[PDB]
Amino acid sequence: AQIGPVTDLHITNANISPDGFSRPAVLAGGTFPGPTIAGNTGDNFQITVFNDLTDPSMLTDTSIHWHGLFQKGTNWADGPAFVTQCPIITGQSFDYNFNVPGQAGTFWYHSHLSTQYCDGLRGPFVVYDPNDPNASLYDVDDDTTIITLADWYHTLAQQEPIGAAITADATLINGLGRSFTNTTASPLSVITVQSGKRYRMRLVSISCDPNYLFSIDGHDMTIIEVDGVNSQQLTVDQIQIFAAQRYSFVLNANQPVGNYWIRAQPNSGGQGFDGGINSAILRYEGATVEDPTTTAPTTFSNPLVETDLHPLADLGVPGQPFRGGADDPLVLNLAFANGRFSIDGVSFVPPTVPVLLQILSGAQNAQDLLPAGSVISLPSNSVIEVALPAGAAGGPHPFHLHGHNFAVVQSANNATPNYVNPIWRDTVSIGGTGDNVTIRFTTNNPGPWFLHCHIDWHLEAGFAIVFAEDIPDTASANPVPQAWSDLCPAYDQAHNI
Ligand SMILES: *[C@@H]1O[C@H](CO)[C@@H](O[C@@H]2O[C@H](CO)[C@@H](O)[C@H](O)[C@H]2NC(C)=O)[C@H](O)[C@H]1NC(C)=O
Ligand SMILES: *[C@@H]1O[C@H](CO)[C@@H](O[C@@H]2O[C@H](CO)[C@@H](O)[C@H](O)[C@H]2NC(C)=O)[C@H](O)[C@H]1NC(C)=O
Ligand SMILES: [Cu+2]
Ligand SMILES: [Cu+2]
Ligand SMILES: [Cu+2]
Ligand SMILES: [Cu+2]
Repeated sequence: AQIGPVTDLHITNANISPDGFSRPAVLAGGTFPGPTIAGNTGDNFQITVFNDLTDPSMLTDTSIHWHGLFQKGTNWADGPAFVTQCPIITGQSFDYNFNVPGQAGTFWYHSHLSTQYCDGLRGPFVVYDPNDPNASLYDVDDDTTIITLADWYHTLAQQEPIGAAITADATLINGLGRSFTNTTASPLSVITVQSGKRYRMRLVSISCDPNYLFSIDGHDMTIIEVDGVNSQQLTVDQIQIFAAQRYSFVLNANQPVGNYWIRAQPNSGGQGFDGGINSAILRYEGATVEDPTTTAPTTFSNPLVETDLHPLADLGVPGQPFRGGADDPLVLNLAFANGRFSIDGVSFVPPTVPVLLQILSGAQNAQDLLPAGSVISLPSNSVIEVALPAGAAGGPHPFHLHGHNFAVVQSANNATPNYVNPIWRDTVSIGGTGDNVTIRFTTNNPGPWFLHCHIDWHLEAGFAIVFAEDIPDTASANPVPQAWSDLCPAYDQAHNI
């Protein structure tokens, strides 16, 4: 069952074996992935998170972010550790009490402390629309139509050795899949459909790192939502999905009753499908209980290309139709060297005092805010443009902005900008060497909003900045509850800070 919009959520340690290999984990709701948190557009969510963690090898503190939810007036509930809060300590709980006006779509939640989400604290978050403009395109949309794609590691996140390459050991689809090495025939996930019906499949990348080439043998996929934003229908036969992105697609159960492979090929780790790695099963009701015998094509006919997506609504693009045609046009220098990432020459290292608390205590320019050089002010009620030219090692980097979605004025692998009708989304691949992926948004949400690469290993290695949006109005806009004010004193006492 789905939980929410008002629910407790306990964070625990447990052993799991999603690929047949047992290791300890950090879990929400006792499962990997965590349970789906759900409600309707405009609802009040009150997620009371109970930190019951005891194993220090995966950190006993925690903090949870609600990815893609704008948190307008509730910046204190956003979750990134040392940006909007101090972590919750073990044996304590905290009510993330917020509303979701004006949003409906497919989201997710995850730890936002260190690399802890990799250790298991990740799950879907769905905001349904009772009046969805896409409702007539499908028959079924429920917990059985959510498809999560996850990387899974045998080595614990905190225990990944400094200086060795990090790759995953299994792809997990709906929490199950097989290991790339020492492969055993552990159970695969089954997604069940009925011949003749149409399904809103909600595809969620909960990845810590790889992008996936997602397909379903014999089928095609009609995209209707991108990172929470309704799209015009776009039919594809493969989706390259980067860390933290979401798509809804209509699956028409229009093939013969049978079994079909579901494929999710990561860009690192095991290549191919030998032994059933990188695989799940689409099973029609009435099919034999057996593995598919289908194959992929050598070449996909209609892969997703980001510039083909367009909003369902008339969203346009703010600003003027040329580079730099914004009130605050920025170009970030994104670099990597010697194990650390940097933005405009500064590698992100989380501060002792969360950025929001520094602002509430009266620090009112961004040059005043710690970490020095990592916090950039944005003016209120202004069009912002951010060019994110690629080239830094470890790409392609999926950049994500908290508090906002954005127009993707320029996409990967295509030098032509689109000032007319590009898709809006919240996580975008910045592409390859020489690219100039560029985003635009308007500043109508006071507070400090993290901008970072969503490859968690890269965030940990410093690939982030904070946009302190409308510093002057942050305090008035974001009244804080006592429990939030209590977090940093409790954390600092527990840690002798
Ligand atoms: C990406 O686009 C930005 C603009 O959105 C380019 O920024 C210009 O950079 C040159 C130096 O390279 C400056 O003289 C300009 O002031 C910048 N802004 C403009 C023209 O609006 C940037 O060069 C582009 N980067 C790449 C790699 O293509
Ligand atoms: C590269 O990106 C551009 C801009 O998004 C794409 O150009 C659009 O193409 C559509 C479809 O033919 C036209 O309706 C638009 O008028 C174009 N807009 C602009 C600003 O040129 C282009 O299709 C993309 N290239 C590829 C190969 O997909
Ligand atoms: Cu996220
Ligand atoms: Cu986010
Ligand atoms: Cu990255
Ligand atoms: Cu983040």
